[PDB]
Amino acid sequence: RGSHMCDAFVGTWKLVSSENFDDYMKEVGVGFATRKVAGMAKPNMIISVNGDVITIKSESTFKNTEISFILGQEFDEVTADDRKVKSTITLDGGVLVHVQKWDGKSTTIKRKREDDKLVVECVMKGVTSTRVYERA
Ligand SMILES: Cc1n[nH]c(C)c1-c1c(-c2cccc(OC(C)C)c2)n(CCC(=O)O)c2ccc(C3CC3)cc12
Repeated sequence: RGSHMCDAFVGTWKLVSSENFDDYMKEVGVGFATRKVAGMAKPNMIISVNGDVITIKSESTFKNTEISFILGQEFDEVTADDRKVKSTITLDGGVLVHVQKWDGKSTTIKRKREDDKLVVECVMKGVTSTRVYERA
């Protein structure tokens, strides 16, 4: 019950830049209207740890959601775009790797600290979106 290295992710984060998000979304299969409304949002992301359980929440004009999970242990997740997926989050040397699977597809969201930023890379097949957060 002392420090985690994940206690580098802990806190409150605000989105400060987005690249290629619409394309990432299209590749995922997100509908037009949802893409438009989601891409406008400037969420905060709140990350906390309590023993082995990591919680990530979004505070967003698009959708307020939360996930709680244990590294390496699969869980059910209903995404903001209303996909029902099976997810697993692991820590691969400093990077939090979030894999979502549904209908024989998958997408990977990687989150890592760089300088004072938390960089989120969303990947679907060959399309990558980079979403950059700073401390709130
Ligand atoms: C849950 C939510 N509310 N408002 C936004 C924006 C989102 C959203 C998040 C997000 C942002 C902050 C925290 C967060 O936490 C959850 C893991 C609880 C998710 N991600 C993850 C990648 C990112 O940080 O933008 C998304 C990836 C794709 C999509 C589009 C609909 C398909 C939306 C999001």
